Amino acid sequence: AFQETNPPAGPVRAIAEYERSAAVLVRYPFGIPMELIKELAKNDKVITIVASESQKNTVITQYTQSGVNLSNCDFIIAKTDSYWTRDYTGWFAMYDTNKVGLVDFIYNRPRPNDDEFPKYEAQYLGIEMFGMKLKQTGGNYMTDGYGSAVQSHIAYTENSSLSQAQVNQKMKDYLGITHHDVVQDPNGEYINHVDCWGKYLAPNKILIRKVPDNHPQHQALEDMAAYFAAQTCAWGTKYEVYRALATNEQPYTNSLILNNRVFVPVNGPASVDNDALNVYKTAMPGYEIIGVKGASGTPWLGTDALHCRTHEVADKGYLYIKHYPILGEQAGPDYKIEADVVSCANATISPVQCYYRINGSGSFKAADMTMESTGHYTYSFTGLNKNDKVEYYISAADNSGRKETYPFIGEPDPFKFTCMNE
Ligand SMILES: NC(=O)CC[C@H](N)C(=O)O
Ligand SMILES: [Cl-]
Ligand code: NA
Repeated sequence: AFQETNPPAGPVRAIAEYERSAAVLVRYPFGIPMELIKELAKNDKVITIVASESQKNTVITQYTQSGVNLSNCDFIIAKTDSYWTRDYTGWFAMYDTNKVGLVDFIYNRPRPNDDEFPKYEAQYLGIEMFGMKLKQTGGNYMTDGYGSAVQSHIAYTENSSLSQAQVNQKMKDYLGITHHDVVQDPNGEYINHVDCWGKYLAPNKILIRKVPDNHPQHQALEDMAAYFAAQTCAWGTKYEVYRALATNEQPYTNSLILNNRVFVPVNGPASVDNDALNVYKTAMPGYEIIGVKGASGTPWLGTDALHCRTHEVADKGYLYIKHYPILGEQAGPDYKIEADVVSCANATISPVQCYYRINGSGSFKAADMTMESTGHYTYSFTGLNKNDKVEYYISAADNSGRKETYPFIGEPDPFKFTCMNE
């Protein structure tokens, strides 16, 4: 039976895919090209699931043949049914102020070895695991990191003995989801996973598939894009909605955000791939976008591509910056920013800075933020005149060697506001 547990001690907050990742999880026998594993292992830790010591040795030889950086490769020995690590591996959440935990669930497939796998993931990472008794799949889940999550309708229809209030309450208790947005899938295919048509790229940005006017799903996808563009996001502005045109069922929304890199599956034509990559680059300033060709033996599909066959792994020692930015026209008369910073590594934080620029003058300048109370840092912009333009971002570091900015990418994409008070 599924191992349901109590939920984590609160407050709880699900970690978004665009927050720091300490690794990426993949599985052998493989469903991804070796070129992707090589690109991943250049800068990130790759954890490969294998069934035995013998399969570990087989994978090390294949990685060596392909020129993969073995110093960034680790293994978990566990039986698995499939390579869809997106769908059956555990979900990450912060809880109890400064801890990172794993959330297990009932995988919505008759794949009992995949379903059992999250306990091995939590044991490898040395983190606690909580069992949320819902039939779920990670491909059908995404969070903004501020309490919202989007899922297709199967989150309710595959949990039909529970009311929507009961399903919503489990997402609140185990993942800190205060808005569980369960929508009718707009894609007209069997899988009903959000990652085949939608992807948060930041707390204020969402990518939505677009198809030609006469495609049968055209209006459902336009309605979905208009729904996000019409509502407020976690940063108080309306969502920025970006569109990836699939002229022929290319899975352009099925990308992986891993730290400052974005891996986008491409399967042509080349000009249409370039257009899709340039949407990601436009939406995500400062990120490095990589178009990834599929493996010939396990190609990318419209309903199953790169995001489906990977899962980011959160940092157990995450240096977490919580910030609601000051954006756009600001009435004033005060312009005060606040950021909460917590070290899940239990390391002393020093320094916490605001990097800023006024009216585009010179370079960004750092100012130390004031620690008002443990983990709560503030900064007031002084001497600002009407119509002054401010660019800023947050930086923090701790004694474990971690360094983080808010927004994630830092200086390439600062927050901006205009002073309106005289
Ligand atoms: N995430 C996926 O692409 C899963 C595909 C797989 N064939 C399934 O339906 O389970
Ligand atoms: Cl049921
Ligand atoms: Na499970």
